[PDB]
Amino acid sequence: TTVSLSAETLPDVQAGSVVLYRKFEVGEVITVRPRANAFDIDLHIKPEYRNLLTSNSVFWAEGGAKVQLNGSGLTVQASPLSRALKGAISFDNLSGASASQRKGDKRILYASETAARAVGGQITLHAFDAGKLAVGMPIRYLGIDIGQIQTLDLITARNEVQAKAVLYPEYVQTFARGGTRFSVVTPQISAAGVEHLDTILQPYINVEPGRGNPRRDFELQEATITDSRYLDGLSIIVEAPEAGSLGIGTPVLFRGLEVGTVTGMTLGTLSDRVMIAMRISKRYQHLVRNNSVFWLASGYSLDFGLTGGVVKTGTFNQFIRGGIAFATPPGTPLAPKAQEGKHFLLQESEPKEWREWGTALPK
Amino acid sequence: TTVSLSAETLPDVQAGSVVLYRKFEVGEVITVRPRANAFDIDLHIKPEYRNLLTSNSVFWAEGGAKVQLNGSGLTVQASPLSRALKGAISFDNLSGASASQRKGDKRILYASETAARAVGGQITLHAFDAGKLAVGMPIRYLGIDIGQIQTLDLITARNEVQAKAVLYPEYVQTFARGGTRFSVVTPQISAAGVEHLDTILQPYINVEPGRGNPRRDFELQEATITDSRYLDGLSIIVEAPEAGSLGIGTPVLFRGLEVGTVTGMTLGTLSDRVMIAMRISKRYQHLVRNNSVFWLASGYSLDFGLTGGVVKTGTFNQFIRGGIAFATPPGTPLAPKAQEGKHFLLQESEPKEWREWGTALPK
Repeated sequence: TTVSLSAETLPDVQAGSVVLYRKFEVGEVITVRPRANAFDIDLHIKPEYRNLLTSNSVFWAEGGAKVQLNGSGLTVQASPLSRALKGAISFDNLSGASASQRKGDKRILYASETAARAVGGQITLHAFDAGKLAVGMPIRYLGIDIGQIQTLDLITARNEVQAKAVLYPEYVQTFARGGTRFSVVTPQISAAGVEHLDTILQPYINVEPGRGNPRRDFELQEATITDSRYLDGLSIIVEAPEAGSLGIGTPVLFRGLEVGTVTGMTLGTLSDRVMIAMRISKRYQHLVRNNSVFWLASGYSLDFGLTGGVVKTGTFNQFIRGGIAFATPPGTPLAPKAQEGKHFLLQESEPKEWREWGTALPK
Repeated sequence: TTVSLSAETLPDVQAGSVVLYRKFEVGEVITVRPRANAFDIDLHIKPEYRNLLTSNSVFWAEGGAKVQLNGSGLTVQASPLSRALKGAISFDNLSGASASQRKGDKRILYASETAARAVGGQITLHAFDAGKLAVGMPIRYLGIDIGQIQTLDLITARNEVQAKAVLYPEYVQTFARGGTRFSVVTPQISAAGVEHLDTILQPYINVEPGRGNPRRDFELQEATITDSRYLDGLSIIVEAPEAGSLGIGTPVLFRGLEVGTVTGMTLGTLSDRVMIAMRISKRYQHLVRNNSVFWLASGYSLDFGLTGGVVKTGTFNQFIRGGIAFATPPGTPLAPKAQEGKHFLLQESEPKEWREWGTALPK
């Protein structure tokens, strides 16, 4: 016996199994020494490698012939029978696993490789409905996998679901800094068209980063659409009497070109006006001014003629998601740029002069 | 022979098979001693572990090479040939299985692990149509698996299907308390858009908890939509001359913001008015008052113009699901909050002044 182990549950571990290292075989498991409360596992490694063995090492266990799918994959490694018959143990060093050996007496055998990387990077979410969440669900940023949900805990004292997820140690300091918005993505089949196609197969969690204190306690927000494409933009609040056909994902239009989208919809402080939160992209941030009137351009408007009736149908997005359109009135002194927070007043009718304005906006 | 067993049916059990413990091998099956009415099974376990063996232990049997799907899984454990050739027996302790040994002479070998957890947590449902139910169908609360249907019994004396399901021993006391609404979920493809996408693959049973006496005899209600998202809300009843385009899932609108949904539709006590049951969310509970007139806002309404016609088309939800909208008339003494049960009278026309009301509702 060269290095011992401890664990609470031993589903896979079988005596006589082979010790792996980077999916390569060195060492041997010899003894499962049982206890009533917490079982003990003993390992043999060679006398040269135990000098190479570091106190910053973690041991993770896996067992059985695993065919992994992982999209379009089936391959099984060059494997001995000792994994095929008995539950194996692999190991590797990492940087900051010294704290797991400072606490307790001996090392712990993690149930898989995922729980072996769950030191320091483990965060906790709070969701009202775990109908979209799943164990093994990846947390993605810009479509790059930076984390994974590993468990789901239901609480009936406070009726909500605590999902504890992990982050990889490169991104544990960059993310989880407070003001971080975790949001699931999901397919939508409704009056609003769908943009997410892969989420029918495998849903993930989009994330917005933030800056501040390392909180590591988060709330899962609703399924948001604006956050993924239109980011780090100029946030504009517009007040309206009605909602109308507006919604999350409704485009903001300038001469028919989509310059931004609506982030969210909320009642006002006093319940007389709804506020519609939108973001304009950085390339189009300079377009809005302090004198930039909005108007609701939602759905089809056509004029009847008595002698003869001229009609036109664009089949545009504002039928499905009724957009807000704007233009700047002409002024030879130009009003300054819009601030990070500014309240606009929506006009109910489209002002007729908007074709003939022609306000020069440079850069 | 150290511990004996009894069972009625013996599909999997083969003499010579290995005894498992937390998917780890200790002990050995030795003898299948047959009888005409109820067969007897005999087990060998080691003299140290039989002292460790507790009267609160259950034995469950499983047999054969099971490649399980479980979503995206196929993994087969590190297994001996003794399971691969012969039907094995595993065991574990639990808290309250002493009652199974109080009754009868000896322990019973359950047919699988699921029936071994079916002590005390076994409830009974009564459904009119088992077209949606299935054996092995999970019962979920907030998307957390808290139970499983294990059998289906047709009765032709009373034409209905008794489905007997189990609950895990943590949630047997928190749930099954009377006033508990079990409802299946199912995909819908109709005039109303679908919100449930996973139910095409695997349907489950949503459940609302209640408080009272431990009934453990329940009625399976119809497929409800309002219950999952809008819960613990202010229940409001509105009376209308006709149904119209109303239905379960119809949104309640305040300045076009969805504040709540319709729970169900029911004929009145006297058949002159239908009552439309709605719930308002807790965050929006304070919006309604004792003077809050409703109106039916369903489908597309447009005005014709003779010289020229102005038209607008939202393609909003209320064409698909015709919503009820409200606003509060101005009063310098404010009427109190709506009670847990209060009957409103629906107005057929949209009252024109509603934009110019501007009633200040605090908090």
